[PDB]
Amino acid sequence: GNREDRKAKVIEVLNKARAMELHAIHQYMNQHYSLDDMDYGELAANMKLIAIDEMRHAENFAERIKELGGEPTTQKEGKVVTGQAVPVIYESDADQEDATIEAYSQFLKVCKEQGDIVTARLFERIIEEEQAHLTYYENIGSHIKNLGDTYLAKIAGTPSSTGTASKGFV
Amino acid sequence: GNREDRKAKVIEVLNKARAMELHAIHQYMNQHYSLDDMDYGELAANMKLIAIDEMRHAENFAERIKELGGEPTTQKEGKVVTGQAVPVIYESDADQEDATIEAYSQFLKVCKEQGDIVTARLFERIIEEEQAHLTYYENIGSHIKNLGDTYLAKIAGTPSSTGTASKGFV
Amino acid sequence: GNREDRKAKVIEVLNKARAMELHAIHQYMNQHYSLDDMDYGELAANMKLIAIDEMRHAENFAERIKELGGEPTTQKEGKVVTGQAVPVIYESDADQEDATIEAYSQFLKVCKEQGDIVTARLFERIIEEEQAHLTYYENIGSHIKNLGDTYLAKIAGTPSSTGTASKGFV
Amino acid sequence: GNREDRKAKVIEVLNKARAMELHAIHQYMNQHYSLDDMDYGELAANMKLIAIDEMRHAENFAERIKELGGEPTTQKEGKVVTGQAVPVIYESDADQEDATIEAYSQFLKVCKEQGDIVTARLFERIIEEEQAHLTYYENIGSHIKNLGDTYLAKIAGTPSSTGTASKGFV
Amino acid sequence: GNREDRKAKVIEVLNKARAMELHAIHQYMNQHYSLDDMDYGELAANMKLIAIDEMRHAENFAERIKELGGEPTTQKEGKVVTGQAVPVIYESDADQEDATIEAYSQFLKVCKEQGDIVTARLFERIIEEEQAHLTYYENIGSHIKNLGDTYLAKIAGTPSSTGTASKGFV
Amino acid sequence: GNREDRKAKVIEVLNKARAMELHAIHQYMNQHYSLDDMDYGELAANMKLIAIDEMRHAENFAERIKELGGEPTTQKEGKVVTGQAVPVIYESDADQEDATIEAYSQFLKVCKEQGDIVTARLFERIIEEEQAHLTYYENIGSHIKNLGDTYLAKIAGTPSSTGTASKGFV
Ligand code: FEC
Ligand code: FEC
Ligand code: FEC
Ligand SMILES: [Fe+3]
Ligand SMILES: [Fe+3]
Ligand SMILES: [Fe+3]
Ligand SMILES: [Fe+3]
Ligand SMILES: [Fe+3]
Ligand SMILES: [Fe+3]
Repeated sequence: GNREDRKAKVIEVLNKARAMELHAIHQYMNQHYSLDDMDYGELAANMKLIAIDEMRHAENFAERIKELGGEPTTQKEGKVVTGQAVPVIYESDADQEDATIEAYSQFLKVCKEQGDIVTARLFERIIEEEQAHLTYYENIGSHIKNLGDTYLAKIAGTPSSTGTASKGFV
Repeated sequence: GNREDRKAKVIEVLNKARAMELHAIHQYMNQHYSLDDMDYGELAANMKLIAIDEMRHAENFAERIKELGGEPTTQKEGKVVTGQAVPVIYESDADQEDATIEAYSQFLKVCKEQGDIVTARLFERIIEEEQAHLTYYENIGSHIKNLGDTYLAKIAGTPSSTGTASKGFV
Repeated sequence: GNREDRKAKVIEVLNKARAMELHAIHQYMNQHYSLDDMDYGELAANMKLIAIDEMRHAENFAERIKELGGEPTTQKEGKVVTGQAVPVIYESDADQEDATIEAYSQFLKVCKEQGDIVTARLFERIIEEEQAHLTYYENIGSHIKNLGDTYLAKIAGTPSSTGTASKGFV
Repeated sequence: GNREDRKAKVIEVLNKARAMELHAIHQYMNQHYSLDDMDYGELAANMKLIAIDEMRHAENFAERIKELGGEPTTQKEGKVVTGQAVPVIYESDADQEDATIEAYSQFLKVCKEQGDIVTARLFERIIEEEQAHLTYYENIGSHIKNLGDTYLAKIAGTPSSTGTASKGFV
Repeated sequence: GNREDRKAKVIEVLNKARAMELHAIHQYMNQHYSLDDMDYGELAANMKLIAIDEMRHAENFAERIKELGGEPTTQKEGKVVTGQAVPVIYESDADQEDATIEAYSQFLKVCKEQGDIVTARLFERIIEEEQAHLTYYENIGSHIKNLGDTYLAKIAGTPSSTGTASKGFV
Repeated sequence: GNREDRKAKVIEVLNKARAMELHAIHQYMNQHYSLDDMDYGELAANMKLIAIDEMRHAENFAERIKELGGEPTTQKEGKVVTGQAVPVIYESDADQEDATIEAYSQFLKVCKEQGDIVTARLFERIIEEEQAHLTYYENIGSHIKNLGDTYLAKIAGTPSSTGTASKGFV
């Protein structure tokens, strides 16, 4: 394809990935609100920190799309599942991070095929972070399934802070 | 009304307010990508910083909804408009902050009528921030209208940094 | 109503609120002695710390009553229940904080109707603290119900210190 | 008496003393509110600091009672006198601290007779503090009676702070 | 009412409140010149410091009026009374702070009825400061009435400094 | 004239000057509110700092009048002009500072003629500050008239802080 076709194909998968990140942000923050509500502080905090990673992803995809002359999507991909119990949160999140790694690997190939090394490197870096999220999710789901209440007793009442408050406008 | 009644009614205006915040996060960040693309750094920076204020809003609303036994919504209210020109960006955002304020004040009244001092207090606080945001967009909107390209020449190539990067999981 | 009228009516709800705080100080400290006796240190510590918040409440109420020309009551409202078991302690206290909040909100309305913005403000502030207290007791109540003895095993033998001792006269 | 009878007799006088302390706390704080209201800062502050000493007493008696297998009273002993003038505050407080020392000395003897050295040492220590309160009260009542207005002119407008605010829950 | 309507009505009570603050600045400073002339330093100092609080009030009101599209008034409400004797100074100022509070509370109600949460919040804040001022003047008024010249003898020749001088242009 | 006549003539021009300063304070603060509203921060800030200089003047005149046995006026001299545009603010302020220097020089002569060296030195010092204000005003009015929008583009969005907040009573 010519210069314009190669950017358009790339912009396509970038918006595809962006949509997945927009879903993850809403999905992982939804669970954080429950975890926090359940007073599982350490779980609540790390869930929020992973959501903020996905925020950075959505932000990085957007910027790349702009460099390519495209418009970054505002629609999330899929529906958000609410009211999940602690066990189901980690099983579903693990499944999602695995699916996302899978999808992103396929987008990375499209980038290579359109001869776009900068976008490909973006996907490589963000895939490595996705892997770290997947490991985390798998570990927690394991301790929950294999140890139940004894494990959660240690999480009960733990601190949920994610640090100093977000530098905002006001 | 009864207990469950009062709570339900307040959860409802909180979810409306929250849906409004979800929209503003996406609307504002879309403009930030544009402003960052045009290389108006300081404009891009402040836009992003107000979006992060709106994210905190959404969060505070979701936390109060959880306290009332409700489910925090995940759907934004309204459509995000893309491709806006710089002057339209500040004319639309002023209108939105003003509409939001008008709305929140209506929600606030419902909280007083439903006997919920804690939620009304949250609305009062967030409305003053919204006022800080409205003042900001009117001012910029104002400089662009009176000074046009002379003002922009001053913003062109300014730093776009919002400070240290996102404290996340990785 | 007239001046003396408005003041009298507000002094009245303040003395009711204050009597409610006197009860809670005694009720909560009684449970603290129990919790400290069973050697659930962290539970005993936080219980005592909330009682001290209730003491500050009583104080603030008495100071406002004095400002209005009234006499701060010295009688608690209701009877202190002793011998409660750990789960009853957190089920009863949640109910009390919730009832208190319901009450204070009623008192607040009287202050607005009597044109007393300063007293209404004091009620607003103390109601948010009461909400912090209600959230606390529901959480603990929640951990005990879901996790039972596994949770307690984690609290057994923890420090009971509330920090430095009482700054006093001697 | 046997082991149980000796603890019960001790618990009796301990609850007796506790009831006196619960009265003193309400009585001395009542006067503090007046002193503060009268803008006699140094008098107001020291009255509050002595009330907090009595709080510690009520707390120490309670803990000892628990160690003995008893239930710490929640009822104060006697009625609280309100609206006393500056002179009458110090004359009555002196009389009360003297009566309390007298009573406590008699409880101490009961402790010795029940062969309870730990409770006896508690009373000895708390009696020494009561003496310090009595001296203070006597001194102020003396300066008031012997010097009146000139003495109080120096107290007018003095600071009433008792230090940094009480470590609480919120 | 409509937009322009709600704003106009609030601008009106703000300009009344502001005119009241302009009066108090002049009234209070006039007394400060007197008190400074009689060499009651501490009295002169605090009077000036409350006037500066009233200046901040006028400022905050003018800033909110500007936010509503209005013009901040420049005329004080009422006449400044000169030559007052020390006791009249504190009897009149107590009455004024009390009248002001009564007024502001009325203005506040108008803001609620006009749906203006930000202006009502400003009134709420300034009314608590006015209460701090009212408490001050009653206390001093009180010391002068109970203690007369003995109190003044204590103030005579005290420092009149309000701290570092006015950060200005030169 | 005799001792009393010389103080009275001096007090006359001192109240005359004081009245001018009371006008300047209201006039310069009025413009500050507009400049701030226009988001011309550096202009807004310096206008406020010059108003505070005029406050010090009004304060110094008052104190001198008191030393002379007089009563310091509470009436401003003239009417305040509102709603001026940026250009007209600086042209009028320049004219006012020039007129004030002119008037004050004439009052200074009256002081010399009444043989009052202390009041004369006051006028000399305050005249030197007036000169600094006049220079400032002239410079800004020059840049506005000669360079317009390009100059103001640099002022747009600048900080308006005048430093740490005014040491007040509360
Ligand atoms: C809460 C919450 C939501 C709502 C989720 C929900 O469903 O409730 C929420 C929603 C979003 C959404 C959409 C986006 C995506 C924007 C877009 O691309 O359209 C989105 C995007 C971002 N957020 Fe976000 N958020 N958010 C925080 C909280 C929330 N945020 C906190 C706190 C921080 C503070 C981070 C820090 O200071 O380090 C924070 C930071 C960011 C950054 C900045 C990252 C960086 O510069 O490195 C970006 C970009
Ligand atoms: C105010 C007020 C009242 C109500 C009196 C009234 O009649 O208005 C008031 C009432 C009580 C009453 C009952 C008790 C007795 C509890 C019981 O044994 O049932 C009672 C008991 C305690 N108070 Fe209390 N209070 N109180 C403070 C203020 C007030 N307090 C402030 C402030 C501090 C802060 C002290 C500090 O941080 O150093 C503080 C601390 C304590 C401690 C902690 C001592 C320690 O650990 O060394 C105990 C125990
Ligand atoms: C705002 C505002 C107004 C209302 C104007 C308007 O028209 O809106 C306003 C009005 C007045 C008026 C009359 C006077 C004259 C009093 C008289 O002589 O009757 C008047 C007088 C004074 N002000 Fe004033 N003000 N004002 C501030 C703000 C405002 N002030 C801020 C802020 C500071 C803080 C200064 C600092 O901390 O360094 C401050 C300080 C002073 C000092 C203290 C100077 C010194 O001790 O060196 C004097 C005297
Ligand atoms: Fe991820
Ligand atoms: Fe906003
Ligand atoms: Fe509470
Ligand atoms: Fe004592
Ligand atoms: Fe005041
Ligand atoms: Fe000047």
